[PDB]
This record gives sequence, structure tokens and C-alpha cells, in this order.
Amino acid sequence: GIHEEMLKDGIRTNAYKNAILQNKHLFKDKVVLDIGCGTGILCLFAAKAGAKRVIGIDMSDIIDKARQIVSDNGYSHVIELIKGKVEDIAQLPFGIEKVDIIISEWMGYFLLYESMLQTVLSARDRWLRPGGYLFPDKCTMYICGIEDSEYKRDKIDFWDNVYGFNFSAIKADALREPLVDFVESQQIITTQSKFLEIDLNTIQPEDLKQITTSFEFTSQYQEYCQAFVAWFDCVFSRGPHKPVEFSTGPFTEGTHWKQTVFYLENDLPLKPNDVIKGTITISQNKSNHRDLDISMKYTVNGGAVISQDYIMR
Amino acid sequence: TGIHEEMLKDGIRTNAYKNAILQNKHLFKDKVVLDIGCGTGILCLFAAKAGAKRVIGIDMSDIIDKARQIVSDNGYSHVIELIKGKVEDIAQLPFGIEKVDIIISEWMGYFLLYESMLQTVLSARDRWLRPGGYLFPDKCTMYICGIEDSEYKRDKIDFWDNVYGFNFSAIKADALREPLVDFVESQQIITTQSKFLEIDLNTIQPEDLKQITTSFEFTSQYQEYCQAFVAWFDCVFSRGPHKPVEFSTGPFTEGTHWKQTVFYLENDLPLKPNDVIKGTITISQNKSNHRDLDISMKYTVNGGAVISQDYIMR
Ligand SMILES: Nc1ncnc2c1ncn2[C@@H]1O[C@H](CSCC[C@H](N)C(=O)O)[C@@H](O)[C@H]1O
Ligand SMILES: Nc1ncnc2c1ncn2[C@@H]1O[C@H](CSCC[C@H](N)C(=O)O)[C@@H](O)[C@H]1O
Repeated sequence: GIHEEMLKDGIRTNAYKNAILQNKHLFKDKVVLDIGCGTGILCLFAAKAGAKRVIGIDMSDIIDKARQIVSDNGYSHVIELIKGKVEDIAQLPFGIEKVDIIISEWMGYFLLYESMLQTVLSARDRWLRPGGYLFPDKCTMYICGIEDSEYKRDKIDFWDNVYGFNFSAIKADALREPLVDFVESQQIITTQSKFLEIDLNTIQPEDLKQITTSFEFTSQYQEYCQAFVAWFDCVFSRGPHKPVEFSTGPFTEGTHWKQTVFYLENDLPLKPNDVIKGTITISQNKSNHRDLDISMKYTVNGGAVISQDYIMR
Repeated sequence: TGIHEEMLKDGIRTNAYKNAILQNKHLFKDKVVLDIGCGTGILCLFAAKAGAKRVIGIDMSDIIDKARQIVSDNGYSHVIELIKGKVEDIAQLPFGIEKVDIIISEWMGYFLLYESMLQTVLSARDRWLRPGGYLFPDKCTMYICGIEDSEYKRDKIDFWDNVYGFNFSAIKADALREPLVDFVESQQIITTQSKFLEIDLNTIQPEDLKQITTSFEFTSQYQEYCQAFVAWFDCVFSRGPHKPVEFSTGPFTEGTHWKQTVFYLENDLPLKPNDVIKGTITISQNKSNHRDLDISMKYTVNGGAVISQDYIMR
């Protein structure tokens, strides 16, 4: 079910498609490895671009349907597929020990949740020759404040009266869950703050154990603000002769990632030119490591510190 | 927890249960009530508010903890007792209770039967339900008809012929075997509706569910191509209410969270008005995953040659 959503993600798939096939001279005779190949669509892109040898890794049984897809499209001699977790691979096949390029569809929701980032960097440190390329290599995260009163009454305030009963005991866990959904451009009531940047060319895995950063944006209206919305941008920076990018924000057409919406326990009554400045800290949950802890502490006009904690479960 | 928000925001479903219970307070008053898969306890609260003397909720997930608080918060701790565990693992009901007067359960799965709690409801009925007790709800019937759905068949099935210039037809086979759980507009229905299954939880034996064999018949009303069949189930709170309560999950009423189940035809049927599509459906537990649903169809158009298709709901 995943790969239909992936392949129907036009904005996503076309970005990878353009960055690969629009630099055929770059790819020709290179050895390419594709972390999480799935149906093999990107392996097919690299092979079509001219790669001499392509390796796909994938842990599910989708590896089987991919072999057939690749055999059907006449690249079985070029594209070699391995079933398994990257972390279980003794050696790449055929005694290959270095690769020229690493391809991965690794970005999760909120970029980092259930992402393969920690896997890509492991394949990068094990196999990527000095100066190799990563498609993609650079991500920046943004955030801003929105007016979203209709949805906050519906997903948050709803538990105060459920068929006449008082279900407020759930209200806390509703606020703790960030919402993955689409936000309309009209709802934004502030400027946008860039609060994180990952460069897979240089970022070291240790620098991900706990991420500490901050954000700043200014309100433009006298308005109550009920949530913050984050999203990430992607660049195939190094490799193409002109850069390729796609966004997951609300100013362009949607991707399957949507946006991430973070509900404020108390609405901030903002006035124009109010300065919202704050700290975000992001780390893997202590108990279930596939969960994402995200803590926020912020102020409005250097005022008292509002703090909220979120778990992406 | 994502399940229970979805369940509770399903208005058509929750109000049917709300109506079947609170509209018979004289029936429920002083009864002992059992709730299979109580969740947040909303139905227990319906039962307690209805006048029940004792309500018991069973649930295997940890949501039972939040339900304890919700019950205490709405002032029913003395009525409603909650137990954590699988119903099939409960040694005895609490307090030395050995029989109950009413069983409430939200058990219906997708396509009514896929990953349904039906066989759990039935052990709880055979273990604890007094002779002549009530099951909320007790009778479900399934319907089927044929639709015009060419735009979505081109998009969900024909998509695999060329994805970004490559040939992905190897995916096509498994795409057709997977029934689509989704909403279909009534406007697309091009045939009469065939009722092809009926379950009465008062009398059905669990064994009679391992393999269900039945049939269906519906008539085309238009000159039109038909690309899929759509099935759905209705629910009735038959015995207990003095005027019956029901809700549907079909495309002529408001949507519920179950939506509809769509069965794509490998070959489109060019139908004419008054064509008769008649067939056998058989539904059985998959051999490899027992929680997977095998669904087999063999049918004709005007008694012509037998078209047959097989599906797995995984
Ligand atoms: N640690 C790991 N080792 C090997 N494969 C992994 C993995 N973690 C995730 N995967 C695989 O990565 C895939 C990500 S989906 C992306 C598929 C493909 N690159 C495309 O764009 O269409 C999943 O199919 C999953 O099976
Ligand atoms: N074998 C089993 N034993 C106990 N609880 C079960 C069970 N199988 C499913 N359940 C529970 O049944 C619930 C069904 S969801 C329905 C919740 C509630 N009755 C409502 O309508 O709002 C789930 O919470 C699940 O935890």
C-alpha cells in the first residue's frame, strides 16, 4: 500500500525523476545504490540514466515484485536487488565495497519521524566513496503559526462532550499528538521561521541523538493562534547542474507528507508585530525508540515562557 | 486510541447504539449488561444511563485505563466495572456473576466480516447470555449491486501499465485481488440491489462461519459499462427495542467509518437494461493468514458463460 502512495506522489517522484534523468552524463557508468528501493522505480531511473551497476536494498517482500518489474523493463542485467535490512547486509554483492551515488526515499512525517535518516548515514559511512553524491542531500524545516479554530474545537475540544458525556480525561493525549494533515495558505497568520537544516554530506549520526534549535516569527494580525505548522523542503543540491527541489509546505501543491500541526493548549491572542520566539528540541522517545519526542518552549514578546510537549506515536 | 476517535466521530453508528439503548430505559433498567470491546466505555455509559443495575466492560487494550477515569468522571463507578483482557481469556465475570441479560458489542468489521469480532461475541453469548437474552445489535444483512466506475478503475488499476515511462503491469494482478474499502456515490449504481447474506447472532453457530456459501442476483437498469461491484451491510437492533433501530453502511445514506467495499471486475461488463447478473459468492478464512478474507465470485450475465474472480482482503 505504501508504494502506490509513493508513486502517486507526483511532486515527490518527479523531483527524484528530474534530478536523475536530467543528468545522464553524471550518472553514466556510475555505480548507484538505492536504499529502500521498493518497486525499484528509482533503480529504474538510475539505470535509464546510464548507471552501469545499480543495487537496491529493501526489507519487505516487495523485493519480489520489483525483480519482475525490472526484468519486464529489461534491466535485470544492470539492477541487482537484495532482500533485507541494510544493517544485516554482510557485503554488497559481487565484492563491491564502494559506490559512487546513494539514492534514498528516507524522509518521514515531520521529516524525522519513522525516517530512514539513521540508515542512510550508515550506508554513507560504509560505502560512499569520498566525494560521492546523495539524492537528496539537504533538508530545511520551517514553522509558522496558524488560525485553526474550527479544527481545534473538533479534534481537541471535542472530548469535553461526547454524546452528552464528559471525556476530558483524553484531552491531554489529544493535545500531545501532532496532527498530520493539510493546511491552507490562508490560515497562516505569521512569517515563516527556518528552524532546522540537515546536510547529509556532513551531518554525523551522533548529532541526531538530541536536536536543539529555535525559531522566530512575527504575527501580522490581531488574531487568536491555535497551532503551529511545520514542514520540510528538499534539495538535490550536489550532482545536478541546476538544483532540483520540491516542498512539503502549504504554498505549493501537496505531497503525501502533508504538514505537521502542533496544537497549543491555550490559544495565543496575537496582535500585529508580536514576536514569537522559541526553542524546539527533538529526540527519539526513551521507551519506544521508534517514537518521536518533540518539546517546545516559547514566549510572545519576551514574555512568560509557555511550554508544551509532544509525542509522535 | 486513533481507533476510538474514529469510532466516536462516526455519528450514524454511535447514535444507532445511543438510540437502541436510551430509547428503551424500561427494558434496560435493573438489567445486568455486558459490553464486548468496551473501548472508552461510551456504550457502558449509555447502558448505565439507561438504568442498568450492573454493567461490565471487557477490552484487551490499555485504553481500559482511560475508560476507568471516564466512568469515575461521569459518576458511574458503582454501576460499571471494567476488565482488561481478551474475552476468550476471562476465567469468570466479576462478582460471582455467571449470566447477563444483555450483550452490547461493536463487532462489525469491514465488509462486515473482515477482522470482525463476531466469533468473540458468539463465545460471550454462549458463555454468559441467559436464555432469551438480547444482543445489541443482533441481525446484519449484506447487499450488493453493480456500478459504473471507469475513472477510478483507470486510476487504481490501469495506472500500473505505465508509471513514469516504465511498465509496472506486474503489480496489476494483485491490484485487482484487493477489494477497495472506500465511498462510492449512489449516482454510480446502475443495477438493482441484491441481498446476499443475513446473519442472526441469536442463532448462528460459529462453525457456520468458517465457510459461507451464498448467491446474488441483480438487474441492470441502464445501457452502461460496469467496472466493479459494491457490497455493504446493514445492522438491526431487532429484539429489545419496541420500534426497531437500524443504520446502514450503503451509499444511499450518510457515510459511516466502514465506507463500502468495492470489487473491481477484470473485464468490464457492457450492460443493457434488464440484463440479469446472477452468481455465487463464497467467503472463507484465508489458508495462510487466518485473519485474511478469501472472497470468491462466479456469476453470469443473462445465464451466459461463467465469469469467475477471486479476492483476498489482507
Ligand atoms: N532499514 C532498512 N533496510 C532495508 N530497507 C528498508 C529499511 N527501512 C525501510 N526500508 C524500505 O524502504 C522503503 C521506503 S518506501 C520508498 C521506496 C522507493 N525508494 C520509492 O521511492 O518508491 C520501504 O519499502 C521499506 O521496505
Ligand atoms: N478479543 C477481544 N477481547 C477483548 N476486547 C477486544 C477483543 N477484540 C477486540 N477488542 C476491543 O474491541 C474494541 C472494538 S472498538 C469499539 C469500542 C466501543 N464499543 C465503541 O463502540 O466505541 C477495541 O477497543 C478492542 O480493543
